[PDB]
Amino acid sequence: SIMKILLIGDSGVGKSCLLVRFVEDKFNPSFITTIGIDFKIKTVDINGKKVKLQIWDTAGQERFRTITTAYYRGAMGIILVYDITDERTFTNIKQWFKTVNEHANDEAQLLLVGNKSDMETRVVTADQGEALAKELGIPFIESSAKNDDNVNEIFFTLAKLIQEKIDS
Amino acid sequence: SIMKILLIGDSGVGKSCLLVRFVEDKFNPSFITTIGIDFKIKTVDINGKKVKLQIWDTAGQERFRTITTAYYRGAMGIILVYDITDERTFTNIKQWFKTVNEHANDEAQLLLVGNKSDMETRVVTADQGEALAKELGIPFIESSAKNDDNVNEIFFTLAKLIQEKIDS
Ligand SMILES: Nc1nc2c(ncn2[C@@H]2O[C@H](COP(=O)(O)OP(=O)(O)NP(=O)(O)O)[C@@H](O)[C@H]2O)c(=O)[nH]1
Ligand SMILES: Nc1nc2c(ncn2[C@@H]2O[C@H](COP(=O)(O)OP(=O)(O)NP(=O)(O)O)[C@@H](O)[C@H]2O)c(=O)[nH]1
Ligand SMILES: [Mg+2]
Ligand SMILES: [Mg+2]
Repeated sequence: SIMKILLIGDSGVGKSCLLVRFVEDKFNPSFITTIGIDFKIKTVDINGKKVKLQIWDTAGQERFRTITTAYYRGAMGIILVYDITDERTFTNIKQWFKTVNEHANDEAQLLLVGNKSDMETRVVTADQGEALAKELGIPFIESSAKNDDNVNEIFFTLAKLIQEKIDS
Repeated sequence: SIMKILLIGDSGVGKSCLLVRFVEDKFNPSFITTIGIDFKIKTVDINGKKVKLQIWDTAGQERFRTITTAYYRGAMGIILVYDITDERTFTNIKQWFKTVNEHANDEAQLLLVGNKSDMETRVVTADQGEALAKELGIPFIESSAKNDDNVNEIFFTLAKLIQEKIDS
């Protein structure tokens, strides 16, 4: 069938790069901010089952974040992304979390992603992210759209979680 | 949200220069006295919460101090500034304080600023300002619009205090 998935998080954390790296195996070194929202798709196989993922890449910019909250309701999966080199984007996850609860479904599967694990300039530790994840009650994973680490895992695991949910 | 902020204090203490240095990162070495009042704005980000600051730069000259007192009521933040190289401007803070209590709101957040910390001709010590601050019951900070020291801090901290007041 089809799974609607959203990527949310501060502007600059790498939502678009994780998406491009996953769907087109490329990486843009430049910063090309997302206006309002973007939409892509890819077919994944969940234990034999071929599932279509409709990925909604949202704008992190504050002004374009009203267009987004409207897409929350109806999403089967929501990926909250922060930048491990930017402490502010991590602290902001809590606010993103609240926004999600006010607009998402009940059965929506969340996932926290600490992106840019390839950077020596990291300021947010893996343990910090795991701790935030345990406190929010959602799964956690670190990634790097640049070196392509755990990028596919992000989407495959979220799909599997949603699918497991579909069986109940 | 909208935070209305006022800068008051004797003519010549540096109210306009702290404002210009904050909003346009410049510094006028010349003395261009303010006639009655002036008004500027800048968007500040208090903990991931972008707020608009409407800065009202008042005239220090005695003849205009009537056009100003009218703007007191309704201000959320009030910055009382004195010149550390001019003892008279510091002693006058007490009178400025009284004027504020007669015209400001109850929830108005005050802040005492000793400006021109870059001058070797200082005559008012930091301890003296701290003492006046403790006696008046308001926060204190020293700045230099010229060398750009604690200039942003003045406005960021006042906004944070007002916001903390808000989330209540
Ligand atoms: N080193 C490194 N840089 C990355 C990584 N992912 C993204 N970036 C860089 O970080 C910047 C922002 O990435 P981008 O994907 O555009 O961020 P966004 O979250 O989609 N921004 P917006 O919400 O404005 O649309 C870009 O210059 C990009 O190349 C990563 O894993 N490692
Ligand atoms: N050395 C030094 N001079 C400063 C500083 N701030 C302001 N000045 C100088 O003090 C003089 C008057 O500053 P100004 O900002 O106009 O003072 P004001 O409080 O706004 N005066 P008025 O109430 O009449 O409008 C100018 O010559 C200016 O360059 C500072 O931090 N350091
Ligand atoms: Mg983007
Ligand atoms: Mg002035």
